[PDB]
Amino acid sequence: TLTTISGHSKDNLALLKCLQGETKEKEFEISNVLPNHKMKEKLFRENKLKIDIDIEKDIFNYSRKNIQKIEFMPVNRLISQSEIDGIIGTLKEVLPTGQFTSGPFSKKLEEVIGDYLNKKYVIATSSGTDALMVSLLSIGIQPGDEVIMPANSFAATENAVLAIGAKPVFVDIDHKSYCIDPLKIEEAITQKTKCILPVHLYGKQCDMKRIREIADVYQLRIIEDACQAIGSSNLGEYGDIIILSFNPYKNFGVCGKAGAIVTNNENLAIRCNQYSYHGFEVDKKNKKVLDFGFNSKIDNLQAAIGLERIKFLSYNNLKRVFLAQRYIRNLKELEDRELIKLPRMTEDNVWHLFPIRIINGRRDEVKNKLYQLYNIETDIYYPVLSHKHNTKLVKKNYMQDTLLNTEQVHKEILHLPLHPNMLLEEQNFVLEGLINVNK
Amino acid sequence: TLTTISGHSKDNLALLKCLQGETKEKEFEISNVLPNHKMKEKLFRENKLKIDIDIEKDIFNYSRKNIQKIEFMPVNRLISQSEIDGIIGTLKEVLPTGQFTSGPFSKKLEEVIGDYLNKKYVIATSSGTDALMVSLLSIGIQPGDEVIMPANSFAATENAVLAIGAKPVFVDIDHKSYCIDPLKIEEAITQKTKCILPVHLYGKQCDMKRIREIADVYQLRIIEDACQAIGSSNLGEYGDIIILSFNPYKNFGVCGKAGAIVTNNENLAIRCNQYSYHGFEVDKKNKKVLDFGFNSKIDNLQAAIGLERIKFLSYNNLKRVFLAQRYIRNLKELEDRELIKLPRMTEDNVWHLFPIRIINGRRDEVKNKLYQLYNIETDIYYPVLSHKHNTKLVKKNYMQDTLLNTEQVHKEILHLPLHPNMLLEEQNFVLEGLINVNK
Amino acid sequence: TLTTISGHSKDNLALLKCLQGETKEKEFEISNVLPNHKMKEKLFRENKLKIDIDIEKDIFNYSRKNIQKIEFMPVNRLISQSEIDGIIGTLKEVLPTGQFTSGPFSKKLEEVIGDYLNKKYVIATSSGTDALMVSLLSIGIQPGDEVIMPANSFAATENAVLAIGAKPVFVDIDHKSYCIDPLKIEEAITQKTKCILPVHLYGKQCDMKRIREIADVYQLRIIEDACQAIGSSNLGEYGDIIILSFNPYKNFGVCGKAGAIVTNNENLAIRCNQYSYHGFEVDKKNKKVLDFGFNSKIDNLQAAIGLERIKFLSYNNLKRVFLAQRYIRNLKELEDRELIKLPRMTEDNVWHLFPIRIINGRRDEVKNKLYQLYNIETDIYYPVLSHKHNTKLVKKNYMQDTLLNTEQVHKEILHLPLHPNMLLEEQNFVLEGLINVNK
Amino acid sequence: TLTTISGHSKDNLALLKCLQGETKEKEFEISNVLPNHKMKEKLFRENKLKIDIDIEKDIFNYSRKNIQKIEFMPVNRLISQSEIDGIIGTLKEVLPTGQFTSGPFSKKLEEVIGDYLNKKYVIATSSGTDALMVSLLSIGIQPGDEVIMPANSFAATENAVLAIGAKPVFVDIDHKSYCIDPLKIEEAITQKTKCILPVHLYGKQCDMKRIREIADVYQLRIIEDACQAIGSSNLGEYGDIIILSFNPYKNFGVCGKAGAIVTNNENLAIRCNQYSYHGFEVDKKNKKVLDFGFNSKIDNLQAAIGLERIKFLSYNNLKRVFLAQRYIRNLKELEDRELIKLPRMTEDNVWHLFPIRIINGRRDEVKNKLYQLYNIETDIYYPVLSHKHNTKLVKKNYMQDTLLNTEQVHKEILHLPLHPNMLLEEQNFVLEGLINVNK
Ligand SMILES: Cc1ncc(COP(=O)(O)O)c(/C=N/[C@@H]2[C@@H](O)[C@@H](O)O[C@H](COP(=O)(O)O)[C@H]2O)c1O
Ligand SMILES: Cc1ncc(COP(=O)(O)O)c(/C=N/[C@@H]2[C@@H](O)[C@@H](O)O[C@H](COP(=O)(O)O)[C@H]2O)c1O
Ligand SMILES: Cc1ncc(COP(=O)(O)O)c(/C=N/[C@@H]2[C@@H](O)[C@@H](O)O[C@H](COP(=O)(O)O)[C@H]2O)c1O
Ligand SMILES: Cc1ncc(COP(=O)(O)O)c(/C=N/[C@@H]2[C@@H](O)[C@@H](O)O[C@H](COP(=O)(O)O)[C@H]2O)c1O
Ligand code: NA
Ligand code: NA
Repeated sequence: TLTTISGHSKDNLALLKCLQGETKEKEFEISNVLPNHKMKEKLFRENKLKIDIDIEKDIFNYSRKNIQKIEFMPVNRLISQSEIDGIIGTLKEVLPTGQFTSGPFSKKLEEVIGDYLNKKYVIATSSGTDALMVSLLSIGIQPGDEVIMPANSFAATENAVLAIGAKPVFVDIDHKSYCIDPLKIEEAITQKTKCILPVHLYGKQCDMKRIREIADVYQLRIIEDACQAIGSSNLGEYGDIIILSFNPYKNFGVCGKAGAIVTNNENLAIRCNQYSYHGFEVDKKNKKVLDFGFNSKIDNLQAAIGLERIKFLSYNNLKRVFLAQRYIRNLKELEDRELIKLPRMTEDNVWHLFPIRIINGRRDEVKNKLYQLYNIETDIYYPVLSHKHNTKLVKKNYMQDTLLNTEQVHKEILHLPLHPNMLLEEQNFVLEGLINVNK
Repeated sequence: TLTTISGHSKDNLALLKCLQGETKEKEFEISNVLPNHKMKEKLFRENKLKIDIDIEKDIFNYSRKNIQKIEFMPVNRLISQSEIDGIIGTLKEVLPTGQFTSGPFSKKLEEVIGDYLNKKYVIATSSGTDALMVSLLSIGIQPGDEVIMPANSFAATENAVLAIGAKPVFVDIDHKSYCIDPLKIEEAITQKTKCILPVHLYGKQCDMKRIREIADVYQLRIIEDACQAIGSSNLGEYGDIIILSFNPYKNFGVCGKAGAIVTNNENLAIRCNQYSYHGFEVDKKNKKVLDFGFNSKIDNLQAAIGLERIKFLSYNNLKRVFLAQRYIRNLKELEDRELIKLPRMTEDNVWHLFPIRIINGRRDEVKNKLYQLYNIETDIYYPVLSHKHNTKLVKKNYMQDTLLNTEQVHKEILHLPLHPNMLLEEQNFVLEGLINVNK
Repeated sequence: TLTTISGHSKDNLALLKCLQGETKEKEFEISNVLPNHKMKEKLFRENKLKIDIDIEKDIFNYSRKNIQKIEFMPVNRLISQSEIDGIIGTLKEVLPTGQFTSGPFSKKLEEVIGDYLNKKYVIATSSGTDALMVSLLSIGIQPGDEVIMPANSFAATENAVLAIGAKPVFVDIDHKSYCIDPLKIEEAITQKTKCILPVHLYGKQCDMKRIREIADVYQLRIIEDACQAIGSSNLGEYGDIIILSFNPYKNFGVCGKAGAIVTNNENLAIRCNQYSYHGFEVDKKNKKVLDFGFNSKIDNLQAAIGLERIKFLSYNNLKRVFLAQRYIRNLKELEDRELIKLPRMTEDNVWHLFPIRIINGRRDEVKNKLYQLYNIETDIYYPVLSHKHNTKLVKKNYMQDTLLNTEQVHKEILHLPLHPNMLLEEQNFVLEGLINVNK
Repeated sequence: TLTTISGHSKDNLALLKCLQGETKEKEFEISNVLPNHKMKEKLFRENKLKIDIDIEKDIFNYSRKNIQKIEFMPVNRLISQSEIDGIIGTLKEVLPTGQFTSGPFSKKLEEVIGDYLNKKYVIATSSGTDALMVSLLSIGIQPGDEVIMPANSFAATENAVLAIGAKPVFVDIDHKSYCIDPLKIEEAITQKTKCILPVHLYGKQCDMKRIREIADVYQLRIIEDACQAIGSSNLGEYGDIIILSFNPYKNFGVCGKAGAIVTNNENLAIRCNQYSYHGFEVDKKNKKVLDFGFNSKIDNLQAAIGLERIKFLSYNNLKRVFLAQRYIRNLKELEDRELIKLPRMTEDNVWHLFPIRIINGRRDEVKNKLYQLYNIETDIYYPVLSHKHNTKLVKKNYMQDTLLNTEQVHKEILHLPLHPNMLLEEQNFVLEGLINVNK
């Protein structure tokens, strides 16, 4: 039996189970899309999987290194020499052209992203925040319009709504995935609601079928904040517009800020294109057709960088899945003792961030001791809920919000270091620290 | 007498006069600031002016090259090999740090810009448009507030006002500089005015002393749109906030989008710093103190590129001034014949764009024949005035606006090719075509 | 314990042992001297050793590249693109100065070399041969004086002695290191002896403590030919003068001919400076104080090139040690079988060349079959001993010389390809041919 | 009548007389040899002399510049940006080859030089000094042999003879050209004399006819020191070997040290080739056929530089002749008043240095006042005669030497700044100082 690896999360998990022998029924080929470039070079020979693949030594370079300390996300580790070499070579081609803002590599990256997402229209933007603001204006959001969203995302999700004058309406998360609870959304719908803005937090997709069911009944749009979820299988099937970020810390990043708007909806795509560049008619600069717009297309220079770095996407995502499975398998004893709750392996998760829950009040102690006693940095994404910031807006509009689940989970969440060029020895050091602090 | 070349417009003009023998007892030294680095290596030795400089042959590489056509702004010509080699060098240093968005080059570029503008506080941003939006919010603009501005700037100026819900109030330009007429500002002030937004159009400064007199009487803020005017002597002396753009077409540009907010006002600088980065407290990521903000700081990668390219700013500004003077001197007869109006040489102008006025209704014919008969591209920055776009906003709010001078000048203006890597042979081709089409 | 990497032989061996995990709980910082520039960039982060270094994959770029032949020293492989980019950068600074022979980079390189060798005085010369000629004059060599030296060096060593009219007196090598046998020196001393000229052949130091013991008894000077040994720890400790070569094939080279004279002795340094420039008093051009001299200082241009290329010296020397250790370890079975003798790993060797001995008279067969059958070039440095040339000098003076060890070793020696930009795949191709030809 | 400009001194004088209108009946073409490249590009169109040549403005960029001070030979002025651009261009092709000592550009430069000199054999060397020493060894000079030479050359001439153990025998110069008096040579021949070493001092050729007549009678070689005289018509007609220097201050220089041996004598040329590289058989490295040799071939990198710089030779020599004529015409009055003696214009002089004689004891006064009062540097090439250095050799061997005309001339000689990129305003400043100090 034969699977063609598409570069997305489902097939990465299927390949991993093959690499580990949890399966032997299956043979693999790999498609020639750009996000598969590195995986194909590293793990395949003549479109056949190499026979002698040692995940520990060949993919993670395991060599019994002695570790002294763990930073959560050392940004030098997120880019490889291979990537740098490719970036320098492409920039030697782009720089003499003098096209750094407008240019032909933006269109190419838009097409690559459009193929990878199976979506007809892509507008590459100067950031995921800008993509979200432009997308909200394209569906007609006016000041005072309400947008339903969770309260545990990065500040950008709420800020894009606020920047255009609209009003966040917070809904509680579910009990299993850190995502907006579909069963709480309907009761928060008012005559002012226009949009549901679910977040695929930490790289895990929301239950989009149920959210679409509700949005159709209420004739609401869905804009999906997928800034942490590139590569997740079937991303965007039910959404009107899907928002990506290509910030450098994302699973796929450029070398600066960038993002994208993705849709099948031609009218919405056209309005996005106009809003993202000053309100001008597309291809008629200086001639406004919308009342205003932003200076929010991607830079040609970053698009060219991104066409190099996206070559590593499926492979780095495969490394993330392996790391996550290792945390799950090696921390299971702490969950069986009912000290922590672990994520479960699912076929949609791309493991941008790896959350655990430390229960019965111990989270701060565990995080503090990991750092002070074992020199392990862990982090909390994010440290303040949307309805709890020290702001005039919160004091004026959000003091009556209670989000029971979100608030309880927030007292328990802790993120563990997980990034694709981490060493297995580094993960072992984290694993030993977590076990030892819970003894 | 001994003068230090500071890298700004006044000293560049004095240097040009000395190179050309219009002043005699003049020694020069060159200040060792980054924007002078190229001028110091090309024209100075032992901190004195080289004796053997020939402007036409050494600065413009005149060779009697044969020219067959002229493009207005071929973007490959705006960056030199020397700049490219330096940009590859600094990319090799920045890329392995993995610092692409936040980073240390952003702070250094802010310090360089603060030194060159003699201002205490600089927030480097993701574009000049973003700089303008943030600055407007920093002075307290709320939806419905009015901003007094001209109607002949690039769309970005009005768009920044509109995107935060404010209302442009358009005032006519003066009769001599394409800038907002100070004598028409006061009658446009209402209870809703919060800011005057003069634009230093084409590289020429507005009459800021008069505008400040009015602003002080009405206790109004001034935000100066200086996106075209970097290098202009005494820029900002009377402004609360100055906006710069480092778009690649500007007199100084990076290799993508960027800009800056410059101020001596610490309160405004702090608010700018918070609104440019999600409303977070300064250095307190994910902890909001303002109600929202944007994702609008410069990319560290672009700051590094800008620290390399700004080395060319004073030298490129000097080449622009010489080109401008050459147009003025060689087209004098067409003005004496009352066919065109020429700019005047002034100490503040950095000649981002070179406007002439074709009078007696001939502008369209001169533009079209220059291209179709003489193979010379000219342009009109900008083709539609702010109150004349076919937008809902204009149809609803601006149909009674009459800006007599702006509208009359708009029928006569034409921009001639002017960019610092032009050949004098290319400028000669322009000049001959302008003379011939006006026989 | 913390060790500062100095960039010399001994600390490179300690660093390689740490990287390979032959020591534990060694931490490293790196000295900020110019010869360590590349090693600091590539291997350290915040003045600590990077945790994620994989020698084969990151330092040698191993990719299982297919190899079909091996050349011994392809000169295009001795210089990297990084070096070229830096050389072009510094040529852009030096060329407009017009300073190409005399100039300030020569001084800077003399200071760098003096700091690296821990010596007070450095005269940078036009070649190592010139450095040795000048040095011999500086210690007072007159025509007819004898200089004790080995017979297995490059011809330059004997040529410098002969060019000033002095007489080589050849002494046999020891049985373990290719270097002059200290126990054979005293018997060759006559009333004419003025200098002992040991050669640190192939990168390995001679036994300088014992040679100094003899020299002191007989009031002899020692000039050390260290032209192959830059970076060897404690070089020069017992020598009056040390000679270096910066020819492009050395462990550190420029892009042309250059070398240096290094000494703590101010009298000799002054006389070297005088003889290396026409016999002129120091800084007194055209005014002789010595009877004559040569035109033998370094070119300023080569000195500037040297300041760029030397940045790679410690890293390239580290790579050479790894390559040497891999030959020793992978060829051990052939020494066990009594087919070959291998060098030992020692803290002083910088591995400019990698000698083995092929015993039982098989050297010529193995060399020829490695080439003809296996497409591997090896070489013999040097093919003719000093007393065995068909020259009038040899036929008149050296026909009674018997140098038993030198002659026997000369029948067995064979150099294997070894240069820092070799691939490990290329070294594997050499290893396989050597194993195979000795089946 | 039609002349084809060959690039040598005679045709340059002819061409100068045409550019000035002192000849009417003469048409010019120019040959396509490398030393004519810049003159052909600058002054010709389709192998015809440009109609419109203004020597002052087109060749000297005369622009009524205001001069403050004169340095005798500022080395930054000896290289043009055109040359620098070409040098960077050729090194971008040379550096990746890794051929920096041995290489193919050396052979090309030898071929260009042999054609320019009309000689069959050229050995490009690491300096002129090295060329001279190798040449003397090639004709069989042994320690104690005598070499007849003048006492007023650069120290290299005598040093090369001394360095190999031979004995300079000084002969007085003539009354008209600073060159060895042929009428005083024969009286200095002893049974030890082996060679006459005339020097083409300051760019002026010695009377080689009468010298060759003497050498034939006595079976002596002639080695001509032409290190200052490249471009001189009919150079080397009568000499066995002609020495060149390509030092960067010469009329043609590289960017470092280099020179050449030029001969028609194949036996000498072969011996020179061997002595210049360690005594090895040609194309048989490491196999000595001579007793010793040097490391004295040109660097391939310098040969590549020289192929770019020699493009400017004929044009720069033309500039020198104009400057020299201009000094002669404008100082004529001082010679008429019997205060100075001036050179006369001749067809062989390439004007490397411009000598005058200040008579009646005033030379020191004029030199000192020119510098103290007028900030004009002049110089004396050379400050000490060969038999007057305070060296042990002079005390032992040359105290009896009296060279009447040399010594008298030496009391009178002063050199005036002359280099091709000098400005005519600079030369005017020198002229004015010279007149004003002599009234
Ligand atoms: C769910 C979601 N929606 C929307 C967005 C907005 O996506 P941009 O507008 O493309 O960032 C984000 C972005 N999040 C990261 C953030 O997690 C942190 O690492 O900090 C970086 C910023 O860190 P630096 O400023 O140091 O790059 C942010 O990019 C996001 O995560
Ligand atoms: C007065 C003023 N205020 C404000 C602004 C806004 O400054 P950013 O936000 O930094 O651009 C500008 C910018 N203007 C140029 C525009 O002239 C044209 O060339 O088009 C480019 C855009 O061309 P590309 O998209 O091809 O870069 C613009 O950058 C400006 O000129
Ligand atoms: C021990 C000793 N002392 C003294 C010397 C003299 O050091 P320079 O005078 O600096 O070379 C040397 C030099 N040796 C090399 C030689 O090994 C060979 O590769 O050939 C090149 C010559 O090769 P090319 O001419 O192709 O560069 C020589 O540089 C030397 O090795
Ligand atoms: C007649 C004659 N023979 C022979 C020679 C020997 O020619 P190389 O061996 O090629 O120089 C020379 C050279 N002379 C100059 C000297 O004039 C002065 O400018 O000083 C420079 C040195 O100045 P720098 O060291 O600063 O380069 C010397 O090169 C020479 O002139
Ligand atoms: Na933006
Ligand atoms: Na030499």
